[PDB]
Amino acid sequence: MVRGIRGAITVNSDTPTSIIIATILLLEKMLEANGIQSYEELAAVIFTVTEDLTSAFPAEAARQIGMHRVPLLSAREVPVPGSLPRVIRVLALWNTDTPQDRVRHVYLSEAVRLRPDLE
Repeated sequence: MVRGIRGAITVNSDTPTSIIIATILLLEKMLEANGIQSYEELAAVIFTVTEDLTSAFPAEAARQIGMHRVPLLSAREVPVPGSLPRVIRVLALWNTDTPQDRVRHVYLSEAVRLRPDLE
């Protein structure tokens, strides 16, 4: 059984340190919210970035905190006019029996407004 975990975070400027710092806090928050203390049961982690972020790869931040053995891949998000700018999104594929409705998803900074749970 595989369960996806979603995260999203915004940054203020397209600079390498900000992109890396934002991604670190997002990943560690996604892990802590779901009680994952080890990287061994992540099948893969996929990142997307909006078009206005280009100075650093978000996967770089994942290697920094020691995910060297976790398969990573990054891509570009769709440039919908008026959409929230400067957003890094994460999809982590987690080997777990945890039910879909019990998995915790993490949205930070201005990305709070993207939460699918809000009515």
